[PDB]
Amino acid sequence: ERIKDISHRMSIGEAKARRAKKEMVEANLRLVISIAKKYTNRGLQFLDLIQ
DNA sequence: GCCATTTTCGCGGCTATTTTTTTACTCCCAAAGTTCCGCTATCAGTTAGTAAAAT
Repeated sequence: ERIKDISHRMSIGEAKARRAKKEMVEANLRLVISIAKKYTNRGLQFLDLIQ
């Protein structure tokens, strides 16, 4: 019972942190693009710089 | 649901001989793996010397 409770609490915490981190990343994708716009034509393509 | 019209896809001669191209750009630090010089030590090859043999 105790290990099951600990596992459920840990899984919930990791899921919540992962969701929040995903929200932040999806919000700032546009900042990533704005930064990567300035390093084109240096051997890498635009999408590689974005990733 | 067939009849026509618009959209891709692939093609357009053979041999020679003369000749390179070119934009775009942080830094620092600590930690880790690699190299370059120097020394050692062993083995194998080469060479000098001397005895053994033959004339």
